[PDB]
Amino acid sequence: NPIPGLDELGVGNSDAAAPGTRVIDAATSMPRKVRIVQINEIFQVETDQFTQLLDADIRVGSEVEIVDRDGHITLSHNGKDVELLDDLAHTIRIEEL
Repeated sequence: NPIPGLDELGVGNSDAAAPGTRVIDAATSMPRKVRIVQINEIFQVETDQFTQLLDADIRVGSEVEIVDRDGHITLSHNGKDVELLDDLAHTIRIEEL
């Protein structure tokens, strides 16, 4: 790309570019601290053992955090951790606490 680039972008800030990060994009090498803000699911049919997470009386993992595990992804809540699945981990909209 020899030509230069445009510059009509406004508001950049650092990270946080949209209300939603899925309980997986927030998980980093270290167990930071995030939270889910929407566990909606317009999937024509997607549940599996995950139904347990929804039946755990929690939803949107409330305020907690995750810990990517090389392909796997676990969730850590204030006094409670769970092991979801990277498959559905990319559905609910979550963010940082």
